[PDB]
Amino acid sequence: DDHYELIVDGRVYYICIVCKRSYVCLTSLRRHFNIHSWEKKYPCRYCEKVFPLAEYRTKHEIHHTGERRYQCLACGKSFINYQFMSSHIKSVHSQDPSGDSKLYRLHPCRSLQIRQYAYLSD
DNA sequence: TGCTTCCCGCGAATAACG
DNA sequence: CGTTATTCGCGGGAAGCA
Ligand SMILES: [Cl-]
Ligand SMILES: [Zn+2]
Ligand SMILES: [Zn+2]
Ligand SMILES: [Zn+2]
Repeated sequence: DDHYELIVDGRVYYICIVCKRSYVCLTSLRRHFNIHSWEKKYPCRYCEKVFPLAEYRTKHEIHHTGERRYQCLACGKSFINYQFMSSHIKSVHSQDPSGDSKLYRLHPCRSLQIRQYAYLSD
């Protein structure tokens, strides 16, 4: 295909034939390989930019709307992504949101049309 | 060296198939 | 049309960048 398989200790890795990156999941290799082949394009709906992964485009479009989905539950401040939220909580509140810490709320995305995870609304 | 974007295992949502 | 196949949102560490 666009990969070969490597097997060590009875565990299978899928290896990208172009850059030789390894993947535990074949769907991950397929997702990655678009970067090489560009057989699918994900163009921004607000500007001319085009991305090789759907999620890169989504994260990018959020910047166009200015929606702040990530909210610190200690002081209420909201942030556009996980990284700014995490940086805030570690720096201002001296706490780590990783694991399940319940230190932040991820609101559903309302400023554009993306797939909605049920767990975000209740 | 602090933003900024990328990366990939995981699995819920949904499209494609029957 | 219920069943499987596919897509891609999410965490949170890594890498890129000026
Ligand atoms: Cl908002
Ligand atoms: Zn590759
Ligand atoms: Zn854009
Ligand atoms: Zn806060």
